[PDB]
Amino acid sequence: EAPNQALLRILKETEFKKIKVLGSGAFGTVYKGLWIPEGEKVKIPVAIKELREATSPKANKEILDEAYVMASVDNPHVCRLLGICLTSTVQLIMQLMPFGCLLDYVREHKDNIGSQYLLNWCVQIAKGMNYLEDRRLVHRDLAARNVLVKTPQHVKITDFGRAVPIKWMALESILHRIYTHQSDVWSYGVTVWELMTFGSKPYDGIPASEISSILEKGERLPQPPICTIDVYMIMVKCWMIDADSRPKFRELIIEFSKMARDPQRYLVIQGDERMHLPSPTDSNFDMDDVVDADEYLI
Ligand SMILES: CC1(C)OCc2c(Nc3n[nH]c4c(Cl)cccc34)nc(-c3cn[nH]c3)nc21
Repeated sequence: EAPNQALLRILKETEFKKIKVLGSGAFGTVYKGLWIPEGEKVKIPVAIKELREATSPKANKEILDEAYVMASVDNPHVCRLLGICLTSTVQLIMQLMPFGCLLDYVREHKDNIGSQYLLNWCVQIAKGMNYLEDRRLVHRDLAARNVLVKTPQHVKITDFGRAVPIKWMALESILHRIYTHQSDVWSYGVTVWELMTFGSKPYDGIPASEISSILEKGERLPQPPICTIDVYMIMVKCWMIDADSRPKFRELIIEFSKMARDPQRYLVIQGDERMHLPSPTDSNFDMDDVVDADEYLI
């Protein structure tokens, strides 16, 4: 097939500064930083990832496989790699998404998330997913935790650089380890459910081993209180046994876009209209010569 002509950018350690830790886990440590190129008179807000501390040959392999996938994509609703740093332990550089992941965002800002935002996010996620489809790239781990927030009005898919989350998996994935663009549609349905419930845990309390039987019986995730039969029907469609019967991401873009034009007709949120999230007003944004990675291209 088509040669992958993507450019792998190597960044000098002296060109970027680590400000603070955003998160620390099994993957290692993620830092909030600033990338100051050569003498370009620009300061790019970045996120720097590093393999904890130790350097084992197999760990570097796994982080370079992520760099490969991340550098191979370019879409407004998909997270991209800015570059790699070849220190003792390899470092991944990517654009800073100041509001963190969507799952934490909806849990922490539920009292100000209106129907417009929820529906716009659904369009945005489907658009990224449709790009991943056009590029023949299957996510395998789509969930609200794997959707980063640039601005509350702009979200981007991440962690597709995996190519077990049973409660987000399609039936063919659990039983036969089948991962397709249609199995990502099921995971998308669970992601929408996560947003609509304002970050609730799917099948909370129920063990992972029982999920297979629950799904095979015909039981699915409940109708979120704010969901009209219109939105919920779409979620239900994503959770069908027949993968070809499930909607396509281009169908999901259209359907959610139709709904986003009259958001109060499709999502009933009490207190909606009087709700507002941080937007480019007063204090949305050193801080001199700062430019976003989306506007900086060499
Ligand atoms: C702390 C939290 C929310 O958890 C983990 C993680 C993460 N993981 C990454 N995955 N891939 C990355 C690359 Cl290539 C570079 C830098 C970070 C990552 N990335 C971010 C992030 C923030 N702004 N932009 C990316 N945030 C998080």
